[PDB]
Amino acid sequence: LPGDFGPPRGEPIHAVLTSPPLVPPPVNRTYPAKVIVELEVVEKEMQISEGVSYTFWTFGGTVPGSFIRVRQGDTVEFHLKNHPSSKMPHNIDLHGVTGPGGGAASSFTAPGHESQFTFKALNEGIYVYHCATAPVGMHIANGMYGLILVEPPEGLPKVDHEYYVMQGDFYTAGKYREKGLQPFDMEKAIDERPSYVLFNGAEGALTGDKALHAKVGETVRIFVGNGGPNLVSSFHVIGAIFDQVRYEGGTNVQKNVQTTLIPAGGAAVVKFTARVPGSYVLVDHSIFRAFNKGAMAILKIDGAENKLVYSGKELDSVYLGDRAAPNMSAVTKATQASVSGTLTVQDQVQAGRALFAGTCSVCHQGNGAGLPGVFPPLAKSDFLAADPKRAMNIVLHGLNGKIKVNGQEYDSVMPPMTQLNDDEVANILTYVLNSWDNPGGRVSAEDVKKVRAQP
Amino acid sequence: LPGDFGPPRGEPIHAVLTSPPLVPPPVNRTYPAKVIVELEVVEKEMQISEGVSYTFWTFGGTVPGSFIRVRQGDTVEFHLKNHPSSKMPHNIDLHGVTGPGGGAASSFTAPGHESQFTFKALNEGIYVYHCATAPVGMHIANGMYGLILVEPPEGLPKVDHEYYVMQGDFYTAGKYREKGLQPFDMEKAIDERPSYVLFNGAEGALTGDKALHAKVGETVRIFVGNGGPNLVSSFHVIGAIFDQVRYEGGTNVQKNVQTTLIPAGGAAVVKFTARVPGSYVLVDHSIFRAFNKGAMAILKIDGAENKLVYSGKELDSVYLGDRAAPNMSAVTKATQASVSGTLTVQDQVQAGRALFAGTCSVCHQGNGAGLPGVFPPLAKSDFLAADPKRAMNIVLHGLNGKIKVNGQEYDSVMPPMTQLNDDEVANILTYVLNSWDNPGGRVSAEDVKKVRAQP
Amino acid sequence: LPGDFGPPRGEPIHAVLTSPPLVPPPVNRTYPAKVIVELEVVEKEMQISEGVSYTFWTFGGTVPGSFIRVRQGDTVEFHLKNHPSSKMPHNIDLHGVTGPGGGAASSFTAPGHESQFTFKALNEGIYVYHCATAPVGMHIANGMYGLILVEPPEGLPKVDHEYYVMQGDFYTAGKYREKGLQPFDMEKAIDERPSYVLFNGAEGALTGDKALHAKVGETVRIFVGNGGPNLVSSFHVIGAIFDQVRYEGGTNVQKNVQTTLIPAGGAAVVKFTARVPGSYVLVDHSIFRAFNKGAMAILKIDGAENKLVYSGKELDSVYLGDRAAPNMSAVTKATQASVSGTLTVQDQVQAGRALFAGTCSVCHQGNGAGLPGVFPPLAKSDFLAADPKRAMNIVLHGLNGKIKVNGQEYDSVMPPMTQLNDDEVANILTYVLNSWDNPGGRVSAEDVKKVRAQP
Ligand code: HEC
Ligand code: HEC
Ligand code: HEC
Ligand SMILES: [Cu+2]
Ligand SMILES: [Cu+2]
Ligand SMILES: [Cu+2]
Repeated sequence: LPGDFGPPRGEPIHAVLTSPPLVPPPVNRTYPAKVIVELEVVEKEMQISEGVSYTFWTFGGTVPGSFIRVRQGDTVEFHLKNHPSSKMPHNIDLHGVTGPGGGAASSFTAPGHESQFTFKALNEGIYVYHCATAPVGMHIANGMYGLILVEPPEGLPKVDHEYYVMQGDFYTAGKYREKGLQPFDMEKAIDERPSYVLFNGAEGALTGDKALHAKVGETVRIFVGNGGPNLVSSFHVIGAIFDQVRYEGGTNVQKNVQTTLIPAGGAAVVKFTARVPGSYVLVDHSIFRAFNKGAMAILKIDGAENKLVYSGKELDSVYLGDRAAPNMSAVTKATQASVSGTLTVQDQVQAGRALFAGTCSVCHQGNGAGLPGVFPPLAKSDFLAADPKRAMNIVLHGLNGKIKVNGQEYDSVMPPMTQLNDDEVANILTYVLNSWDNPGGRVSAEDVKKVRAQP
Repeated sequence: LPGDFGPPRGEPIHAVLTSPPLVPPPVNRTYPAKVIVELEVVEKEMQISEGVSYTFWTFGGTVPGSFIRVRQGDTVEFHLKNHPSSKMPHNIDLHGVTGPGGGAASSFTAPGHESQFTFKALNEGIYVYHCATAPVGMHIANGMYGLILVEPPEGLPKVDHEYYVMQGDFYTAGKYREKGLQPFDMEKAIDERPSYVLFNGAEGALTGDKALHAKVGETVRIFVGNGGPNLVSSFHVIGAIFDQVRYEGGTNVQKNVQTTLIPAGGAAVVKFTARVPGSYVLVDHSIFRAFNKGAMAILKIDGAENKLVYSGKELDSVYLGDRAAPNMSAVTKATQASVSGTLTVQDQVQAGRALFAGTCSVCHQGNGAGLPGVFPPLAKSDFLAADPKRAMNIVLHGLNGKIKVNGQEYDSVMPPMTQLNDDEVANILTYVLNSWDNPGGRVSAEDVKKVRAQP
Repeated sequence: LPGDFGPPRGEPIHAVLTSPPLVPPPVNRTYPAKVIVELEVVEKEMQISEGVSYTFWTFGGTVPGSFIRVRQGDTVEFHLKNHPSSKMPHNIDLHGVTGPGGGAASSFTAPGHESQFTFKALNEGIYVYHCATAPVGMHIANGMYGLILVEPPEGLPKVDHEYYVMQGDFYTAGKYREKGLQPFDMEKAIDERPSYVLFNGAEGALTGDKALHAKVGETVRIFVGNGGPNLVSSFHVIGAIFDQVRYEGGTNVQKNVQTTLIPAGGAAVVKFTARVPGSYVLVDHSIFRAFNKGAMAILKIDGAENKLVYSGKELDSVYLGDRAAPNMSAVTKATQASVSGTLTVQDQVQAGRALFAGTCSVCHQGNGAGLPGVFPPLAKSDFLAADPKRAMNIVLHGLNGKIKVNGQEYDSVMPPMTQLNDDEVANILTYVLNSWDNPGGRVSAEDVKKVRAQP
């Protein structure tokens, strides 16, 4: 058979698995081994977005699952354990396995049990693994996917950094950024209408202070999976080009491309060389996914500028929106305080500050000053202070026509922003009221609910 | 011109067309010929799923249409006939034809008529053909697509088996598995929301006793089309790898890939080598299509196990669900009996048995025993017998919280299964009631309709 | 760095930009230059379809934006100006730029202002540029995308024609062909449900008298972009094959393919050789886009027939529908007349004539004669004249069963055509009434609204 280098030699190796976005070290090995893999399924609530909880089903406690790294020709003894707290049974299908179900039948595992099967890794490449338990779509949509790398016998070329990034589409009963513990929504899933499309299982998993890092000059390899369940990723890097893209274990390698399609359940290895400092955005270039549903990740490059290659500034909230900042933890706090019944004005102000970036500042500015005659000010705005209910209606329904603000005429259009949730509108408005010599006070989510319901 | 090998020589050849999943034999020919192709359009009702009828519009009585096999450089005389029973006019656009419409204008054919045009096959490759009659989307969605192979002059490499598989997306007024003659739904089609996504024009067309077959060691070529009309297939083989994938007549060939995107109206040739016995699943790896809408087909490999490559078991209902069995003909029977007004308890029991596999057995087991403390039993269940209306509500709406069943406490979650149709719920429950020393009786679809309608 | 050929030499060059579907001439240059690009954003209403207006946001007054053509190694000084009449701020992200945001942060530009940044063009290839201003999806969906070509240092191979074609998906509050100024619809956009999918920013932008042109024998290069924001194009040429397809600046080139996937925000260069005369259709082969939402463009080839390659006729309304004609300007006129309150019978007749092609003529014929016993006549139809309200209901709801028309029995099915708008139905019926010795008179959109509303 291809990839057959004999029986395993040396000692049995207990595989070291890593959580995203990190990868285990190169196998660095000239002989085939028996590799023992132990993976445990855990079902648990985590934050899919700030103040938004979801019950994930995970291989190893993360979405995506633990990264597994072996060598072509290895004999893999795969142990799957299903944690006693689990409610569902689970199993695994690994792409790149040669045999029925990729492991599915022999890895079937009830809560509190363990299963094992053995396989030879005949096929070199980067491969998706996922759960394979009826209803399969439900399991994958709850986060049951990861990557396994089968290295070529001589290993991969050395690089300065290796990272692990995995897209997934998610289906919540609530709309995007609607707070609370969100159930899985089977209707949306059957219709291929995700509420969130994410890298590494949460909004902002790889933005701000959780960005990936490298330096000018260094090479970076990214192992990129698409767990689906349903979407095909127009996978793209903003501001750069991939030196190489290779799908699965495929013999073809594409070079110098910026945009590449990754099928549902597909995987690729991309190589990137850092040339100038700043933030490079990994996105699904089906744009509403990247900018309205959470499908963005940051590779942040540090080092000397090169004005002869690029004279411009680092990314900011104009493009990246509220993810230009280090985090939006103020939103989490304000949500937790709402639940507990201890929500203060300052909680709301801090949450609104986080949310105002991009969403409002793109026209009104970060300091609320506007641009005279073009964008009216929110700083010390007579128009705002004059009527706070009207301000709620402007955010929800937009505004057009001639207005006067601080003694100057505006005649333009503010688009409606109806997708904002009640709490986001309330927090943003509360931030504005308490900034820039505005009169203070607060707007509550419940005030916004009433205005939204009014015909 | 390219692919020009002179005028046709020898005798005129009447092309031998085959129905899916089979392919005509290699042309096996060193000279260009005049090839006469006769294809007849037939409009007819067939089963798109068990007890679910659809009026298909077909090239040659099948979906996909008859496979056409010629040699590059051949002069093809194409005859299209539209059966007198047809209500619509039809025509053909063949990909790989050099000329306006791929044949569309000259092949326009009213019911009871015949058309012909001639073309030279300049372009080697595997190509989609489809109907090209306004409204074009309606025709293609009713099943009017197939494949034509233009062999290279020396022919393709010899293999042990050649098969013909074609994906399509379908748009019914009813939901998935909703019984009866289902009309075409233009709204769903415009929205790209298929109710079914199928290989070879029906659920289970290529599963169970209709699987494709080969033996360990043999090579298999599959001609894979995507008729659409709308979907792009993340085409994938579970448990194996494609040695080669080649799109259309393209010069590039990809090797050792498991997952490949096939555009709407695209076609590929995949090669597969059987290495270990068992069932290999062809799927659209946009998962809800493969596991909720019918997009799965089986290549079943027979021969000696090889425990050094793979130690595990054959696929079963955990992964494949109700398609692990040879067929679900009991469902067809129970549906026909409902229509006729002769539905017996045993009809329902047999239909429910077919439907219980995967759908319920994944947690409750095939024998209904459950797993003590984890999954409650349906076998001899006091809880079930205690209240059959409640059992209907559990299937539709799920169940959580503490319960007692046969003197043991359970505290878990059964997800709702609201996508099940009234008859499926009724048949499944009737099967359960009449198995495992349960008290018998029956649930009717109409009982389930009332429970579903209750607020 | 790669693509570094030294500092700019010679004189500064002011880049010549072209509107679609044309391309600037080859740079024809052996040395790196400083190239100055000046692009102005204009927001304006244009016809997205006949009698249907949309407020586009454009780079240079067109959708797609002005084509930019430079050489690898050039130093580009990019000036973006935002026209004083603009309501929104805008910026640019150019694919192929090496640096954060592809230009986004430094090109941020308020109405009435100008920005500039400089970059070196290190990466050869065809690249999308688009606006990058929060909310990014809204800007791109309003038409803010184009192509930039970075030529290899030796330039591209000479061809006879070079054209510029760009797909986009659009989201209107109204349905397809619903008349009036249509607002942008954020809900449809988030859901990836376009109302229109177009080449070059309008239905018929490249059909009829606006087709692209070449002659038998000539080679044609097309620069093909997919601006999205959301859709992946199954990009296909009907009746031909691409000699070459190359994505972005990629080293891989595919040859002899007819169907190719272009990611959202991707771009390709296709080469085509004209072999026989007639109309070749560029489509997104997700069929409902091409035939129900406007995703078709025509390359019309003139020259001698070659009956040995293809014996058939030129494309007509059977396949192309109402776009087989030179234009549908009568529809624009009738819509303008409705708005002004001067709509005459002849306005309606001419608009209905344009709309009847394909939509009705495929079965009833262009002369309304039908086919005796198979398709009943609309020419001098007693059945039509007998009841005009019934005729309205037939178009909206279809017709089946036995009928008699001009003394002959028909027993067939006319499908419903409910997606037709009130004005289209009214105009079509008014055309029929006033043709072929029918009794004349007229149907108004308001008559059709009442019939449509009746239960
Ligand atoms: C894309 C531009 C844009 C965005 C984004 C935007 N605005 Fe505005 N906003 C405007 C314009 C323009 C007006 C004035 C409209 C007119 O002339 O009729 C306006 C008016 C207003 C007003 C009333 C006038 C004033 O200055 O007091 C308020 C309050 C306001 N915006 C708040 C917000 C808030 C809060 C956000 C975000 C949640 C936001 N806007 C987002 C452009 C924008
Ligand atoms: C994924 C797991 C799973 C699937 C699939 C599933 N069940 Fe259950 N089912 C359970 C669990 C767990 C409970 C107990 C819930 C609790 O503890 O509150 C349950 C409870 C029930 C009960 C009530 C308790 C009993 O044992 O009598 C019935 C009846 C039942 N299921 C029938 C079905 C039927 C019929 C199907 C399929 C149509 C099905 N279930 C599918 C997990 C499942
Ligand atoms: C795909 C076929 C097809 C298309 C498209 C179609 N028709 Fe028909 N039409 C028919 C058939 C068949 C009947 C007769 C149905 C029957 O036998 O019950 C019919 C019947 C009618 C009738 C009533 C009988 C008569 O001859 O007067 C009218 C009026 C009519 N069509 C108008 C139209 C108009 C207007 C259009 C387009 C807007 C249209 N049809 C599109 C096939 C078609
Ligand atoms: Cu699972
Ligand atoms: Cu047809
Ligand atoms: Cu813009």
